[PDB]
Amino acid sequence: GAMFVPGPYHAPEDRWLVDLVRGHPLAQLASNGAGGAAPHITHVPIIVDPELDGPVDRLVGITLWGHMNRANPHWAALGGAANVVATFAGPNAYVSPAVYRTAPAAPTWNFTSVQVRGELRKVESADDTLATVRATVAALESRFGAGWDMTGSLDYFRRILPGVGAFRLRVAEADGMFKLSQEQQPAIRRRVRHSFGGAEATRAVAGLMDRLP
Amino acid sequence: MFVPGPYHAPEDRWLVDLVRGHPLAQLASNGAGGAAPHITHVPIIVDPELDGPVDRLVGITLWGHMNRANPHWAALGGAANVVATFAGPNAYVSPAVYRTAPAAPTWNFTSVQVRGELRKVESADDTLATVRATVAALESRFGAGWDMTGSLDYFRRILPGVGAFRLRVAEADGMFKLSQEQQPAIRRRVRHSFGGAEATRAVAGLMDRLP
Ligand code: HEM
Ligand code: HEM
Ligand SMILES: N[C@@H](CCCNO)C(=O)O
Repeated sequence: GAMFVPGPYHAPEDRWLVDLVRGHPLAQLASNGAGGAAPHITHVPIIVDPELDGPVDRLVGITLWGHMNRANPHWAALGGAANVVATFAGPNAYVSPAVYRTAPAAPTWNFTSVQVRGELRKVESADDTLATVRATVAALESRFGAGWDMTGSLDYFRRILPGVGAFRLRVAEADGMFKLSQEQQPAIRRRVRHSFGGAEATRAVAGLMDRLP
Repeated sequence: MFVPGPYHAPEDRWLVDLVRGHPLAQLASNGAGGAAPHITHVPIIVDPELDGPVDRLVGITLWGHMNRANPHWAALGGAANVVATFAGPNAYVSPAVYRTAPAAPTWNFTSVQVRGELRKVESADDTLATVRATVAALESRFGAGWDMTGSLDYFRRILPGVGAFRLRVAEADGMFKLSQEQQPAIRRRVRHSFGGAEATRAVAGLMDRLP
């Protein structure tokens, strides 16, 4: 694959990858830099095709929707059909060997990531640009927000729309890192799960550890 | 890295503070033949031999490692121009918090992007120096007083799989997107709403520290 994920760190099910994309829509969008420059990286909001009905169990084959600032050089750098990766970063925590209570050991960092790759297609119609930002509000306000109603701002969205660079990303490949102590003996994995259960900052990691088979 | 004027850190030390607080970077390099970039989550620290306040990232060497069997290691080759992105506290901003109209939602977030040449460490001594300073820095900040002494032999036994590296920072940019574009009373309402739950207090924390 285009992402290195050791055997024990594969998600139980394809659905875990879709879940992380929905949970952490603020992706890092990467494309090659010009003439041996470092990749361009932009934090961009990205959602699953809102027109999708049926349960979404796999990212491969679906289109993702996103936007960025047109004034961002990254926008002009993407040219035409640019091959890109968007990386989505889920729950994560430092793992002290103190938690293991074993010797010898080394520390690690438990973390979740999804990398999707395919060709970014820019949206140049204002109708499709407006669809992108309205679809994003509907998906993010419901999951992360405080019941705000976009209705009073629909004209405003249109009155500020030129700055938006909207895009579509057909997922050619999807890889998921779920690094959640699978490499450890079960009694040690229990100790990490129970440690992470004891603080809010680490509880989401404990929640994924608890759903592993 | 594109950073709008209002989202610049007040001081260079904020970029250093974010790197220190958020060491699991996304290391990116160019994909061969117009392919998408390679991306690896790697632990990166400030040069542990820097004694005295580290105020600026430009001019300084970052230490990291990854898996040698990771194909990203082979694709780096020697003298690759890389970006390492550190991601700090972040929270979705509901315009319900603004109590104004009209409005659009955003996402407050912190990133540091560093760029320069990645040099691969080959030296056994420099490779073991890298994972021990990584234990020293991260266990201090994130750990529970764990003593690596009893495990140094074990470090040495697994060391051959370590691909350790040095990143000379040529460029460092920091996004501190923290509602600075909003009027003062709105920034105040946002900071207040983030104050009252753990998921968001770290963002309220940085919004406090803005002048
Ligand atoms: C619903 C959640 C939303 C989030 C999380 C969000 C996030 C972002 C981010 C991170 C950028 C900067 C990308 C870059 O650096 O290149 C951006 C740019 C932009 N967004 Fe959105 N966005 C949202 C909704 C909207 C809506 C509803 C509008 C309405 C038109 C909008 C208009 C813009 C504009 C004009 C820009 C260009 C830069 C600027 O003028 O601020 N956004 N958005
Ligand atoms: C203290 C915190 C540490 C963290 C957060 C950490 C993190 C990581 C990560 C994320 C990778 C995978 C990179 C990739 O996917 O290519 C990795 C690989 C590796 N690290 Fe570390 N590391 C730490 C300390 C150490 C220590 C002390 C050793 C001792 C020798 C070590 C040995 C390795 C080895 C051998 C690999 C190759 C991957 C493997 O064998 O699974 N690490 N490390
Ligand atoms: N994967 C290692 C952990 C050491 C730090 N990172 O590799 C191991 O279990 O040997």
